[PDB]
Amino acid sequence: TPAFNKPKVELHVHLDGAIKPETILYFGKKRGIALPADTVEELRNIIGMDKPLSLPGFLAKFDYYMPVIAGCREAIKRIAYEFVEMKAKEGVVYVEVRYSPHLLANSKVDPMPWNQTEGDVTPDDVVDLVNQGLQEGEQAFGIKVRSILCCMRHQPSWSLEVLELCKKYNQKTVVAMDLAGDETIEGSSLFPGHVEAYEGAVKNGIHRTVHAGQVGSPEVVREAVDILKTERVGHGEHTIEDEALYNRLLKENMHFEVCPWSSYLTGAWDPKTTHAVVRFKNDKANYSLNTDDPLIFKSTLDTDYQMTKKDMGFTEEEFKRLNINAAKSSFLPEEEKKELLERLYREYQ
Ligand SMILES: O=c1[nH]cnc2c([C@@H]3O[C@H](CO)[C@@H](O)[C@H]3O)c[nH]c12
Ligand SMILES: [Zn+2]
Repeated sequence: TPAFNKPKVELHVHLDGAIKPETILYFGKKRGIALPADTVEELRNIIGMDKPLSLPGFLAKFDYYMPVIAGCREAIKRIAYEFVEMKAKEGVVYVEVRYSPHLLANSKVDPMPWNQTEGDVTPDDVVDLVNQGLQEGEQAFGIKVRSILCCMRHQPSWSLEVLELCKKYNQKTVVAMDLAGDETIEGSSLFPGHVEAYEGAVKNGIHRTVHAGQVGSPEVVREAVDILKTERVGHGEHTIEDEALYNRLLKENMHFEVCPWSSYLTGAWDPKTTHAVVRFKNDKANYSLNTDDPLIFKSTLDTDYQMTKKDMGFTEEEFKRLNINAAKSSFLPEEEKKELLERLYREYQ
C-alpha cells in the first residue's frame, strides 16, 4: 500500500540520476559505448547500491553510464520524456528536475566530459533537447514539469554559462540554477565562478538552490545562504549541528529539500542517530521530500514516503503539510504557484 496516495510535489531530483536502466542498455548497444553490464538486472546491481559510500564514491557511479547518454540527441530528449512518464506514475503533480547541461554536451565545452570525440551537441543544445522531452512528456502525461540547471562544484568555469542558459530559457522550462557535485571540495562554495554566477542570478531575478550540508559542515550551508544567497538548500541535514544557524534559517523560513533515502546511502546520516528530518517535522520546518537519484538508489518517491512513515511515524497530515510547503517554495511564477496551491487544497479535502 502506497504511503501517501495523493498528489505530491518534488523539488530535488536529478535527471541524470533518474534514467531507466533499460534505456541506458538501449543506448550503450545502439552507440557501441561500453557499459559495466549487459542485462538490466546486473546494471542495477553495479550502478545501484544498497550500502553507504562516501560522496565522491557515490558520484563515481555516474561514470558507468553517462557516456552512453552524453552527446546523443535522441537519448537526451528520451530520458527527459521518460522522466515525466515516471513521475506521472508516482502521483506527482509538479516536479522540478535538475541536471548539468555541460555534462551531456560534446561541443563547445572545455574540458570535454567523458573523454568524448568532438560532436555537435553544445550545452545550449542540451537544454533545448531536455526542454523538448519534458514538454512532450507534459503533453502526454498531464503533469507540470520544470527544470533546474546545475553548476558543478569542481568546475566553476562553467558557472557563468549556466547562468546565461537560465536567463535564455527562463520559465521554459528553466526555473532555477543549482550548485551540485562534490561537496567535499575545500572552499568550492567560494570559487569565483560560483560566487559571481549566484550574484548575477540575484541581480537578474534567477532563482537559486544549492546542495549544502549533505556531507559538509554547517559552514557549507552558511555559505550557500549568506554568500551564494540561495533560496533553498538541498539536503541541509547537517545544519542542525550548528544551533544558532539552524534557528536563524527556521526563523527565516528557509526551505530544505530533504532526501531521506539518499541520506543513508551517501553516508550523510548515521542510521543510529535521529534523522534530521524528525527534528524538521517536530520544529514545523519548511521542507519537502525528494528522491534524489532514484536510479542509483533503486527507489521511487514512495520509497522515501515509506521510510518516513514506517521508521519516523510521519502522518498523512504531515505529508500534506510539507507538500503545501513544497508548493509554496517552488520556483513557479506567482500565478502558477497559486494554481498549484489551489489544486493541492482541492485534492486534500
Ligand atoms: O547526492 C548528490 N550530491 C551532490 N551532487 C550530486 C549529483 C550531481 O549533479 C549532477 C547533475 O544532476 C550529476 O551528474 C551529479 O554529479 C547527483 N547526485 C548528487
Ligand atoms: Zn542532489
